Amino acid sequence: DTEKLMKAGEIAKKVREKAIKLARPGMLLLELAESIEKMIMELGGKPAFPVNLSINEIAAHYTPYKGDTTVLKEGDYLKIDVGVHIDGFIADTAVTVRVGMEEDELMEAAKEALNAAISVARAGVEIKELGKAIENEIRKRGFKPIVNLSGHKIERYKLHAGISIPNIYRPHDNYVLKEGDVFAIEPFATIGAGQVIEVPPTLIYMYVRDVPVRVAQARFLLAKIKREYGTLPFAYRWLQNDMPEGQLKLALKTLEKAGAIYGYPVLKEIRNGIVAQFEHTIIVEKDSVIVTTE
Ligand SMILES: [Co+2]
Ligand SMILES: [Co+2]
Repeated sequence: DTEKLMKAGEIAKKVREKAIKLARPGMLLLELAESIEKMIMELGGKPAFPVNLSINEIAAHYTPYKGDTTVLKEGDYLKIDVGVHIDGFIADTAVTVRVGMEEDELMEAAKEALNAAISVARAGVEIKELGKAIENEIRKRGFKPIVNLSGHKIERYKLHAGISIPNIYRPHDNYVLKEGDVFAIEPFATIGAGQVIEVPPTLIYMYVRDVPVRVAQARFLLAKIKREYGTLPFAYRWLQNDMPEGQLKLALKTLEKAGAIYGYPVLKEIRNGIVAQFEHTIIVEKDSVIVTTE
């Protein structure tokens, strides 16, 4: 279904743009996310996942927690990733911002990557064409694409769904773009290496599997998890009050170990090189594409 998808787009769109506006030095991340997640629900959206406010060397998979006194300092490169869905049709967008400052050529690189990528996409294109297009844009400005962190196919209630949209030309990325395919195209660019690493904390999670749990407490959480969130990612923070202190963190850890949920840790540039990201969701047509998030 297109329109549902398109609506998701429209909202992701505005919500993003508003997030840009709020993003000044001193602004509390926690607050920001909360504003952003609200404005979604306001417009008749629900999140596809918590807003990912990632700063600098941090590349993805940061979304704050209650007591997260992270505030933006001027000159910080802020990645904003915003998820919205409408009966499970997803729009997924992301923009880098350098706080209280103008567009940097790091930012330019990622941005033009996306555009270039959109440009060459049509039904019947081989994925690598978009790879090359992005590789090209970033290297050519003296910069390094992040190679293990890219776009991805999208489906109904499926944020990542088979096929990645790489930021490098590789010769056996041959998936031929079907007409109707939905896809996030995220280029990341960097001054460091082009390679990211898992580091704690682990702040986003996902229901993966109905498995049985020994401990009463965790089992009831898994119910509230499936109920309020299903197959979509959800922040730590959305669950916070419901329990005592580290009683939640633990309960979450018990569930990981059991195989019921997965924990998305925080991705950081291998060499703390600063990182840029722009993503649009798109949909394929014979001879062009719909850009759900402009
Ligand atoms: Co995303
Ligand atoms: Co994404």
